[PDB]
Amino acid sequence: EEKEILWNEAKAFIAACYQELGKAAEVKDRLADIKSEIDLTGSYVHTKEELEHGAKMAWRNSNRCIGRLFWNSLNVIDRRDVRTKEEVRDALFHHIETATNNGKIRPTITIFPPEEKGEKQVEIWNHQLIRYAGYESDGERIGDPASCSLTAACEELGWRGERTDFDLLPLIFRMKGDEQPVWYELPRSLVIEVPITHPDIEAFSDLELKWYGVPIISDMKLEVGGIHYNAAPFNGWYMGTEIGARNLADEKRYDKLKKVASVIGIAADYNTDLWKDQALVELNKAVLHSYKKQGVSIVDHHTAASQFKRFEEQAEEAGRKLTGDWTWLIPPISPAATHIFHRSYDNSIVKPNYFYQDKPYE
Amino acid sequence: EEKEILWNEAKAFIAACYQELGKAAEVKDRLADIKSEIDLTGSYVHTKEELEHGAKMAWRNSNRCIGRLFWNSLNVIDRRDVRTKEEVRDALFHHIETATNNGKIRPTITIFPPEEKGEKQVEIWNHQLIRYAGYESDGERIGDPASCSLTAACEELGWRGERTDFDLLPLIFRMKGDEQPVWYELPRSLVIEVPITHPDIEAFSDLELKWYGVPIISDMKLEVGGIHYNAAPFNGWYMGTEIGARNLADEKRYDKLKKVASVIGIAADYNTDLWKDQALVELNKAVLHSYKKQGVSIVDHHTAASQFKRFEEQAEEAGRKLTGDWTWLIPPISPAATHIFHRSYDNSIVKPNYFYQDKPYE
Ligand code: HEM
Ligand code: HEM
Ligand SMILES: N=C(Nc1cccc(COC[C@@H]2C[C@H](OCc3cccc(NC(=N)c4cccs4)c3)CN2)c1)c1cccs1
Ligand SMILES: N=C(Nc1cccc(COC[C@@H]2C[C@H](OCc3cccc(NC(=N)c4cccs4)c3)CN2)c1)c1cccs1
Ligand SMILES: C[C@H](O)[C@H](O)[C@H]1CNc2nc(N)[nH]c(=O)c2N1
Ligand SMILES: C[C@H](O)[C@H](O)[C@H]1CNc2nc(N)[nH]c(=O)c2N1
Ligand SMILES: [Cl-]
Ligand SMILES: [Cl-]
Repeated sequence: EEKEILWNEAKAFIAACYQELGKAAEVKDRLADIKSEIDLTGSYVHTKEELEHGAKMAWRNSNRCIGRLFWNSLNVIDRRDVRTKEEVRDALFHHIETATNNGKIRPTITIFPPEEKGEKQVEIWNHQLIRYAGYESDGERIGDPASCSLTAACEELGWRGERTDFDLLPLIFRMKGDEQPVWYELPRSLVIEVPITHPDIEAFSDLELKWYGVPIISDMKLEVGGIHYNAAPFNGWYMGTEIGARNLADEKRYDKLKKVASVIGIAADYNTDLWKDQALVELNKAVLHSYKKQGVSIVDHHTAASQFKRFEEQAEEAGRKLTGDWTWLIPPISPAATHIFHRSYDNSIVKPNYFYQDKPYE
Repeated sequence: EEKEILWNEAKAFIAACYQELGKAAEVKDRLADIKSEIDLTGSYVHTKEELEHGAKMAWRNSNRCIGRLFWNSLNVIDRRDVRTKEEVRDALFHHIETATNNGKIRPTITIFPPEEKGEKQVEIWNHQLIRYAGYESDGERIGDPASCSLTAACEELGWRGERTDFDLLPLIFRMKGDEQPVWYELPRSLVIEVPITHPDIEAFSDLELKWYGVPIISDMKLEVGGIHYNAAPFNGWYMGTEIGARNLADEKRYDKLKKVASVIGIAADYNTDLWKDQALVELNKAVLHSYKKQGVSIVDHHTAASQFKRFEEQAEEAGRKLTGDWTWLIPPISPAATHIFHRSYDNSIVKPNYFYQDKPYE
């Protein structure tokens, strides 16, 4: 079954991919080569063109992603050649620097060797390459609560955080053949961060909030024609609400709304005052203003939705079915002000795609 | 099949209902009576206790309703005795007055005779008993665009609106046996309306916005143990966002956000300014403030969600499965600030329940 699952996926992927690249005539021979290779080796190797286009199709099929208009401009870095942890580390450093691009963020994915027989060659522990640590002890909470378990795992391995609210977690990954992951401190010169200020409320800086410029998801498996790239970190730029309405606002994250209410000079006493809503809007305004002021790429939820509308129109024009997850596409600030809220989406899963996988710790 | 569908529903309803009312011992005899009656007459008649509890269970099972905590306090008016249009009209007038209760709104349902063989005894045309007319002609738009088709149907029948933006539609319904519905102008003394002002922005009154106090849904079918009450208008009080974030804000409704932006003194030029979001919050603040100031019942979305949490806890304690429609339960303003956004709901349909039915015009 396992080898048969592989061939079926390979057949479906190669037809669709070559069809899109105008290479339909080459499908027959390529499929022949692939079948022999699966018979001989138990797997097959993608061409660079297949791998690149596979990564792009996977983004295009990501139901939960509002940013999909730009799927075809994904920058694909092929690192299937990596064999050592120094090579992994340096490829990750390189991804951070080239994706960041001095603030003009380039959507990028770095693809490491795929799983062999469900056996990982490189097992990444970080949820994102750049992420803040989190600590909870004796009632005391510091940093990002969502990082508590990885943070504890890093410290078990000899790392120590400074216990500010914004400690950068080190990169941490394990190589096939090692019992323990290794970790490396992020060079601060690689990491752009944005202090959060407000366009007209001077006191807002008293909160001393910041966030990192580039979100680089490093814990998802990219699947392309039956090949499982468990290690394939990718980035885009942020939609403002991810930071203002969730990372900084959620009670189980940085939980800043009451503090926001205070500095913008409103009472946080009555539900009917909609103080949480007002705080959310001002904090979200501050986040967009701060990123733009620093020349770091970001998109507001209105502009992102307008772009997504164009993505929908583009799918229809190309004769491709559109899939989407309504519950994730709607922004968490004023969702009914976007077209998304007022229509429905087929949440069917199409491959290539990005998938969750179990974490290697806990 | 039709008669068999009826008996199966009746059996399931009577068991559950009597079980809830501690009347389990009486199920056997009641079921016997019902079966004879279905055999003799092709239907059966609910007792007042069944009818009342059925209407309450139906509210409790309404997946899309955030207000369900108070299901058991529904005030049920039994008007199965109605035979004339004067009786219908007067029952509807009475419902408006007793539900409104000088502003201390009482959740109420008035239940008219049920369908016989899919044949309606009373066919209500209004979507709500109190609702504003809408007009579109020669590019000119007046009133509520969502009322355009019923408004045109009323005017075909000799009604004429004044063409303000807030014309009250007349009650309009048809009796079994008549080819044409009748219509009656709402007595203005029955209708509470709330002018929309803002707690600290004096200029907000320049917009001259208002809304009616009591939403009375008059176009849904109540189904209880296989009996179809197509005409059974019900009301609660408003959640503020229904008015501030949708009725007054949607582009295809009153579309007031740009005008709101102007009176609150902000530019409506840049998506990144989140002017729509800020306008939404201030308009929603104004709506809550205005209702409270006038002593008309209303709930904000934070308080409603907290109540809904208690409803969830209550279902669990009672050993009842909870059903819900996540996409409707989340409020359209700051949904991620409520617990609802962060969990999921089983959207299974349980009866008794309220259902859509085709409109009798167009
Ligand atoms: C170019 C700018 C992009 C923007 C503004 C954007 C925006 C978003 C947002 C707001 C989410 C929801 C995340 C959350 O609520 O936590 C999301 C989800 C997602 N995006 Fe994008 N995205 C972009 C680029 C990309 C790229 C380059 C990829 C991969 C090649 C990608 C794949 C995904 C996936 C897989 C998810 C779902 C993650 C999950 O299920 O947990 N996106 N995107
Ligand atoms: C007591 C105060 C109540 C509040 C605050 C409340 C709140 C709400 C809200 C906000 C909605 C969504 C409506 C929309 O977006 O257009 C809703 C839907 C609904 N409510 Fe309630 N509700 C209340 C009482 C009731 C009562 C008394 C009933 C019937 C006995 C009821 C049955 C429903 C139904 C059937 C829907 C769904 C309508 C549809 O599918 O279109 N609710 N409720
Ligand atoms: N357990 C792990 N990670 C982990 C640890 C703690 C918490 C979480 C929560 O993650 C699950 C969901 C997944 C989701 O993650 C954040 C996310 C996902 C996708 C896009 C974006 N935002 C962007 N603008 C972009 C980023 C990249 C391109 S665009 C953010 C929220 N939350 C995961 C694993 C490590 C290794 C394997 S699994
Ligand atoms: N076509 C008809 N009506 C009609 C006409 C124009 C537009 C619409 C749109 O209606 C569909 C959905 C249905 C939904 O209606 C508004 C609504 C439904 C339920 C609760 C509330 N809000 C409340 N707080 C409460 C009211 C009562 C108790 S709590 C509001 C929105 N929109 C219907 C019909 C007339 C007769 C039979 S069908
Ligand atoms: C339970 C619910 O499905 C869950 O909280 C989802 C809702 N929609 C979301 N949408 C986005 N974009 N991001 C999220 O983390 C979530 N959380
Ligand atoms: C298409 C989408 O399902 C639709 O616009 C829904 C979304 N959720 C909603 N939720 C509520 N409460 N009311 C609505 O009218 C809608 N509209
Ligand atoms: Cl994030
Ligand atoms: Cl309404």
